Amino acid sequence: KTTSSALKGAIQLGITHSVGSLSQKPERDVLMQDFEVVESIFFPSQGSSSTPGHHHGDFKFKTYAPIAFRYFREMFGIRPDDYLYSLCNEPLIELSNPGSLFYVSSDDEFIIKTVQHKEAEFLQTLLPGYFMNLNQNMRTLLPKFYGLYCVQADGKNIRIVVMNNLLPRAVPMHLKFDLKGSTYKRRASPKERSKGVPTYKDLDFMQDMPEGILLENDHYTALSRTMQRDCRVLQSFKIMDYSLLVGIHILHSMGGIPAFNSKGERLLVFIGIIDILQSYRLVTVSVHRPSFYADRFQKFMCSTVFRKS
Amino acid sequence: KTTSSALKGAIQLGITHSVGSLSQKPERDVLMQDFEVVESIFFPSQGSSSTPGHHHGDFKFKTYAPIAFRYFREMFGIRPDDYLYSLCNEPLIELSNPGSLFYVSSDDEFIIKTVQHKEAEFLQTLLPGYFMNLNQNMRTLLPKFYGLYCVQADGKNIRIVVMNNLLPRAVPMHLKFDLKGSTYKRRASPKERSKGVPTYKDLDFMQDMPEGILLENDHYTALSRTMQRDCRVLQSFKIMDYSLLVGIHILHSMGGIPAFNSKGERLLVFIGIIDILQSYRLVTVSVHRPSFYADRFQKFMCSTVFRKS
Repeated sequence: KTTSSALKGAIQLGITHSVGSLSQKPERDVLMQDFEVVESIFFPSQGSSSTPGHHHGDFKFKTYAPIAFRYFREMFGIRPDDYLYSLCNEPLIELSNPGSLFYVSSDDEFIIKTVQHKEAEFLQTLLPGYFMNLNQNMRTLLPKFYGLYCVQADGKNIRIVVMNNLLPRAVPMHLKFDLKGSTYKRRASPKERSKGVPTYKDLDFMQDMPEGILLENDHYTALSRTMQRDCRVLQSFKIMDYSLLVGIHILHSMGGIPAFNSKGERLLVFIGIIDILQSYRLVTVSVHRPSFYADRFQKFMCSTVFRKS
Repeated sequence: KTTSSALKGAIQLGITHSVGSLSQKPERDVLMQDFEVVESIFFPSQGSSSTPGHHHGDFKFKTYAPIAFRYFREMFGIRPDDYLYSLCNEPLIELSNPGSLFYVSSDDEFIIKTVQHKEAEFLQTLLPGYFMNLNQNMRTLLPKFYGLYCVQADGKNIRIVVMNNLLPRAVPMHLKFDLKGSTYKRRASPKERSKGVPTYKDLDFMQDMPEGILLENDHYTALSRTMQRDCRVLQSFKIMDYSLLVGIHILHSMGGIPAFNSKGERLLVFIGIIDILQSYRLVTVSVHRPSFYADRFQKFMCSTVFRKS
């Protein structure tokens, strides 16, 4: 009945039906064909035989690449009931991150961004490439996409993507940093510093934390190799301007990453590459630019931000 | 110096260089881009700096989707040195199977068929779909493709594919059957019956072996499920007229399949779907035909050819 909560409900309604029915059909493998599908389903306010009930205001629900996401979800270990529950059965909490409404699952596991038709279309083209990545680099840092959907509310189209909340309220985040390996204007806006645990940027990290984050020689090795891979993918996709988001938690489930500190403390660190849906279509930056971006990015992360012994 | 052995040597020469150099570069994951690549390398008779020596007669060697095959090979567990050895370092033995020269590795592990430009191009389009299959149905029955290459000898183009010899001399094949789930002219040609262990066809199996091959209830289950998958893929590819090739060995490494016999004997059975590169381009059979083919094929195999208890 609120302007936006109007939508929260289509979302909750829609995903419940969509995935609802999928779980009844039997599981098969995913074919190429599957990435290019869009299934649609009409929710009338009076309700139908399939799509019954309401009080939110007449909508159509579009689901993209259902089987692919089913499969991605599995690969990510997100059992359907948990998906459905966390998302459909527990009030969606809105958020104001600086057009583009963001949301969280009541349980903080799932961020839900809206996206512009461009990004959405783009991501649809990422799918197969994404599949090849998941099945080769099981520890990939990329976003975890659990679903892509669209809501037709009266006139226009709201496109949402559903994904992982890299740092959920559950573990208390002592530090948050957001990195690109560039420097310009790469400082926390005064507004942002006037916040609890703020998200700092590259220069901030470089003054505030010159010792950099130290790393057990094994762990280092891994991370390094994974980013080198993720960066290769990202690049191949003519993608840039994405950041390594890093969550440092000091200790003054244990599935983060063990690092020692600038001083001598123990820390459990959480990271993920984020903001990945911005690509330039060849079919204005130079050909070699993304490689440049990923090189710089990778080299930065593994030579400053993270180091060994 | 023979008309064909002329080629055996380009093949042996070529693969040695191609894959030779690949093993020196470091291994990375495979991107979509990788399926659509063709690397070429010129072998002059006098020899170059790269491509030295000869006595076979001036050729160009084309390698398709190098990284993809490297990766497929790995997935199939075919260590490069073994690949190179079995194929490049041990005389290629020709064969006359009923245009289209076939070959075997001296060690019987690798069949090497020539193929028409069509099939070759077609297969290049199968690649990504094939990748998705390997990474989801690890026990797939399909051909195992280890490589696709072309030789330019004087005027024209010889395209070879390199793949697995489903039944290598190593295990003695007491029976060979070749099945489609159709019936017409699906009898062994008199010529073929006048052979050692002949390859019989559908009707042959149905008279000669009405009890059908019996199967430990677990094993049955698997096979069944795998074919149901393979058939789904095959179909999605608008592919038909492929046969389940089945090798029965009675016992009057043990990595075949355990089955009991028409009477009461123990057998170790070897199978594979074969002849897969024949597809009809939509971009004259009906849309629904391949589904029909795969349905019939699957149902046949699992209701006659193979059964439980």
